Amino acid sequence: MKFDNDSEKQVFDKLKKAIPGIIKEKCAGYDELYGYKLNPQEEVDKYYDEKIADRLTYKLCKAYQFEYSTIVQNLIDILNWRREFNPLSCAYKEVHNTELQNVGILTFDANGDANKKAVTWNLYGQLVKKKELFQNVDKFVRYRIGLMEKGLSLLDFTSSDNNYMTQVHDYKGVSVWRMDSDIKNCSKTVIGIFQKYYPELLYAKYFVNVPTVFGWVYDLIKKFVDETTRKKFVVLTDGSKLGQYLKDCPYEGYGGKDKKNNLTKQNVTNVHPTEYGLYILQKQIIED
Ligand code: HEM
Repeated sequence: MKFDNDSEKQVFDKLKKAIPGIIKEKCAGYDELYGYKLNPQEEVDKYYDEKIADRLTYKLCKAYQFEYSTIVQNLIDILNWRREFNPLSCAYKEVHNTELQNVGILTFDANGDANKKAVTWNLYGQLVKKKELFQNVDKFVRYRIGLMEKGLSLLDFTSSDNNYMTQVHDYKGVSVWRMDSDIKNCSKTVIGIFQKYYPELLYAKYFVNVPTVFGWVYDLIKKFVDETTRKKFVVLTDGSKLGQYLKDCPYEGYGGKDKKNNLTKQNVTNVHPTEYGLYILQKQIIED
């Protein structure tokens, strides 16, 4: 991990040591981040990887430009949200509307390009049929955070080639007339969460099978994300070009190199929470 000048490595050194008190006085002792433990009760012999805890707080300094007092304030807002909301539970415990699970695909390519080995896919174009999934906003957002968290169970935060995620939206089928404020409302809601609570986890996001009559949509949505993640956005009118960016995505649809199996056959279904993730979840269900 690289510091531009000592003073940045000094806010890392300070933050790393402030974490116990921070977590304890203001987060209420919850220290599950992205399925890993970051709070050194000496079971911690067992479930505390230091280099993972350290890369994740690096990740949070980078996100907030090594401005100390901003880092801690958002580290609080993240950890509290992880308690009040339950992101781990959205992925591994809750039941989600069935037509929704079918449009969330999760794939991993052990030999893929850096930070394009873990990908999640939303087949949102399939859901212009069904604009009732969007009236109950909260249950959607719980579905999607569930896919977000399952994606990160596939990352290796210690690595340099697999500590970020890639995401594809397939909008094949959207009609430019059916763009009602229900959809606007789910988008903006999820977006706020990704922005406020999942920073420094996206590498690239591809939006494929999008006609050019949709420019006004793309312009309006983008005003809800920061320049940092906006620079990672790519819009593809022709979905078969996707293999030019994801080397091992399915040949069918996505022009990729895997001609054996399509996207459905590429899915991952064994999802299996992280070690600490499981602890947090089962210990939660004795104090009901
Ligand atoms: C009409 C059907 C659509 C639905 C249901 C939909 C749904 C969503 C949702 C739920 C999100 C936020 C998080 C995501 O799920 O990962 C999102 C984000 C976004 N959408 Fe769409 N969308 C639609 C159409 C479009 C179109 C036509 C465009 C034009 C390019 C577009 C561009 C974007 C962009 C740039 C974001 C921000 C993603 C990010 O910040 O991570 N969407 N959309």
